[PDB]
Amino acid sequence: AVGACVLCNSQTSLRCGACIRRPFLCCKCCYDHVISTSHKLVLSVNPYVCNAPGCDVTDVTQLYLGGMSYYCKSHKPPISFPLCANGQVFGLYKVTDFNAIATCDWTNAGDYILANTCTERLKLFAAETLKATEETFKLSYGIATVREVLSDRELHLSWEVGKPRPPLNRNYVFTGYQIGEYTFEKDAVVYRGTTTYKLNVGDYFVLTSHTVMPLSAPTLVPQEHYVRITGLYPTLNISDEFSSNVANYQKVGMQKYSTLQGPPGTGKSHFAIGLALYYPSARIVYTACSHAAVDALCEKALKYLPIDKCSRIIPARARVECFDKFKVNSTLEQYVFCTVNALPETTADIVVFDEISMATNYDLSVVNARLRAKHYVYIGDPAQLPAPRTLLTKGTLEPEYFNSVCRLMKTIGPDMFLGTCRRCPAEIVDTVSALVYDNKLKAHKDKSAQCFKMFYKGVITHDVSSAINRPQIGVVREFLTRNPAWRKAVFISPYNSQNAVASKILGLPTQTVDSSQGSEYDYVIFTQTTETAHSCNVNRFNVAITRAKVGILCIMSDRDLYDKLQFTSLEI
Ligand SMILES: CS(=O)(=O)NCCc1ccccc1
Ligand SMILES: [Zn+2]
Ligand SMILES: [Zn+2]
Ligand SMILES: [Zn+2]
Repeated sequence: AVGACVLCNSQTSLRCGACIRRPFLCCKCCYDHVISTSHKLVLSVNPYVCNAPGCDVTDVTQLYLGGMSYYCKSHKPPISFPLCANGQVFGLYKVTDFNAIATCDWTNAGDYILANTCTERLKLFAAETLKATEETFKLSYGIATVREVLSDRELHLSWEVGKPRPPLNRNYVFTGYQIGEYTFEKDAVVYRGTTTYKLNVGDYFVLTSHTVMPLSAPTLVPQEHYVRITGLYPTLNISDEFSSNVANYQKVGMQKYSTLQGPPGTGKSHFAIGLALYYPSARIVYTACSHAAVDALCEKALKYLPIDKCSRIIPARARVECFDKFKVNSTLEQYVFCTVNALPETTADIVVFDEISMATNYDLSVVNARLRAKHYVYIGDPAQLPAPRTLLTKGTLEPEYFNSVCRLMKTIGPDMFLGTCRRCPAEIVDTVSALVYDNKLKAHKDKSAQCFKMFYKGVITHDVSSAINRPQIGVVREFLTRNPAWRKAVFISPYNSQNAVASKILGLPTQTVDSSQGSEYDYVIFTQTTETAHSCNVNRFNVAITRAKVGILCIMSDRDLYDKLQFTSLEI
């Protein structure tokens, strides 16, 4: 019951028993909380409650110190002191934003805005509260019990009456019951056991409810600027491949942390792995939130870094398959490739955090907690997709509120900008350069003359809330017969249910915009499906069209984004 004040540090006995995290609040700060919020339960060694038998007054504003104990106005002795007076709550050693964070339900963008404009101590209170709220919300969904098993990859589900049914995307990972984790895709649902098992009738699935550990470390260790490359030892024999990155590699060494904004295809992986070659004796930990992101950095390491000095860290509760050409779970290899969730307690000369738009402030804190490093490098792009906010239903989360790194990148700019797209036909580079990159992104490739747009609103049907547009798929089917080179195309849409239908009708491989991020394909076919804020999100749109190396066909619903595409228009 003795801790530091989660605003001003001042030690106290006082936590808030109304906050769902139970933060330590100093007397001066615990007052400003309880007199401005529905939050009236103060905890100490024992709860500030009325000690009078049978009395249920718990509100600190209605309570007095009666010698040693606490009483309401109905029970206090003559010589009694109000617990709340003179801007303070009585305690040992004797904030608007804190109040908003403490009380918000996290369904409003403004909640996320505040949690990124506040002080650093509040960003950690914010991130813990939010994750706690996210996890305790999970308990409010209905159970899914197997009616009938059709095949090895399809089944029929019976749902609990009285409680809502959650959306069946890959995002929402269920646990079967302890028969391992399972995901679904929509009267025929596709079932994918992360662990293989001849699915039983009667068996049930419930959502992975994980306990929110406290945070300790800041999102961002305080900045240090050095006059000289600190704690790292450079070569004077650096492969010409990486000669472009050398001045930025020296910036990495002359600062505590650094931020790299690389638009799609500008050589982020190449910069990350090139940093190892420039500082060849430096121990580097390569981390990102997703397995795919860490598996990209592993592929790029395989090509340039000695395979004997590389480990892929795999958590024993292994969900999806990942990189297999490194030594698995050797914490002490010079090069360690690990998702945030799975990072060991260790130290490093450099930490590289990739796909930083996908990072939460919680993730930015856990990294600073598990890795003590001389230098932190934050790589990604705030013009790309953030981590989904399952509670956020009102307002759009701007890039400058994704996390502390994106906030820095969007205010003071990034330390380093990769300014040349080497992946995309110039039509795509010119479009996204203007849309999200303030015309700073340059094309290396020529116009492909294989980038097409078609304005076709079609007809929008919903599988619950996931959108489908059969006519936009039909137009794609017509196009494919006349453009057989596109038969190898990846189909991409903002909606699982659209992808589900496009899979059956077109037979192309299928990807949501959000799962496409980090990947590249020669040809892409994008159907926008709807004109919602989801499908018109400039960040989603940027990722969608920058997956293509050669060609893209965009069937558009939105005039604005359609007109902005510097592509050749088609007809029909
Ligand atoms: C109240 S809490 O449990 O959410 N933790 C407050 C966040 C914080 C932790 C340690 C140091 C600085 C800030
Ligand atoms: Zn509170
Ligand atoms: Zn305080
Ligand atoms: Zn009482």
